[PDB]
Amino acid sequence: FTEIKSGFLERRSKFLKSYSKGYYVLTPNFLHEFKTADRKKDLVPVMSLALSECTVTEHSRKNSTSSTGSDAKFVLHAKQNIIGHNYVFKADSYESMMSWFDNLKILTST
Amino acid sequence: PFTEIKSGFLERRSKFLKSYSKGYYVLTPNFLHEFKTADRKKDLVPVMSLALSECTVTEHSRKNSGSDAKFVLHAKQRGHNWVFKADSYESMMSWFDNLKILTST
Amino acid sequence: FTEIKSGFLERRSKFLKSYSKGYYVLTPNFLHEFKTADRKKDLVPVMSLALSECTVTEHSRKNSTSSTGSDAKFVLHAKQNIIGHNYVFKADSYESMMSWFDNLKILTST
Amino acid sequence: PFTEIKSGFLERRSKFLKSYSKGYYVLTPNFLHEFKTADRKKDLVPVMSLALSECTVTEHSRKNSGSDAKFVLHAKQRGHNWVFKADSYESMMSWFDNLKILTST
Repeated sequence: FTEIKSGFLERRSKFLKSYSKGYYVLTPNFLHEFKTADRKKDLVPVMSLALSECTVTEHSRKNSTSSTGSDAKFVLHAKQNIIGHNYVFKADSYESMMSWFDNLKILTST
Repeated sequence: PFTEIKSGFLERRSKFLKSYSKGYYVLTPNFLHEFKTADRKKDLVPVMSLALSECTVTEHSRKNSGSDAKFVLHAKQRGHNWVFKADSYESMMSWFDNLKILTST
Repeated sequence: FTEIKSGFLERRSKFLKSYSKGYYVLTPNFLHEFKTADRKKDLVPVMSLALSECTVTEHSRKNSTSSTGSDAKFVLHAKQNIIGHNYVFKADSYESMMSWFDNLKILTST
Repeated sequence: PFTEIKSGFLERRSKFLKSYSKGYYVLTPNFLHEFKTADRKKDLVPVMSLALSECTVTEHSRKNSGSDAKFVLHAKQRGHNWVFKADSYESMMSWFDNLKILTST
């Protein structure tokens, strides 16, 4: 819109060992977080992460094991000071995770 | 924001504070972003991101013939009207026209 | 994609007094014509009309009368030399026509 | 094409004719367009419009340390590989990177 990908992801809290869910939109420039999927009424990102200073490092394998989504996670790494502290995201499936990861890898590659 | 369509300094008016503040604006197909500085390598988090899908540009200054370099950006969710001021009528018209074609829907 | 509008339009031949149908995509910059609606395999416009040198002039009223689509036409005018010779387009309905026209009017306005 | 992301002169190689030809390229979110000239007011019909949705940028020159300012644009519908040459490695890398982020899907 122009968007590369959009959908729900859960993001892990380092300290709280829990996840929070948001609706994410990946553009050529940013990973934006929104509270909802209503693109007509929910238009202010709660957060926008600039891809220029991120990298995606690891991701689950289809066979990765242990509770939910053990095969559906990826790590987004910061290269500049949101502090490089890593964000762990969890998608709904391996296939969905790989779609996010494959796009992020090219957008953040060198 | 390297799918940038246009960028440059603009002043934006605050209604309540009765003052202008200059920011560095970047227009993409999705947003008009405000950043504090023009350093696209170190200043990466927008101060503000205005979704183009619910903005329209309505009026602008008539050229002199006081600043004639202003335009209004209107919001729907709702009745909001930001006033911007560019360096010249010419620069204002570039912003206005570029915003217009990204906000026709 | 980024697109403002897309859909089927019929375009009139001045000399032949007949219409030909295409799939059109309106962007902030162009009115593109494609042979089909398959955005995955049909990717070369047969024609791209630059909006910078077009204007939309008249359009049908909901009550415009006489054979098909008498309430669904609009005229796209050229301001520079595709020669200003006018193109007449016909949409599927008044409502659809107005969507095309309203967008074109702002994109080509002064 | 005023939602232009990038524009500039590039040389494109013809495989059959064994020659380069310089054109003025305009990158939008949808296409890489070739125009004969840089006159955006009088030269309005693209010579060629390459749909980004089915292109990828694959390889590029390594910096010198012969031109080191080339990159390959690959097509799917299918196996097509256009070679482009920019004025410098630096200019080539700007094209390459801007194309890359519009062609990740």
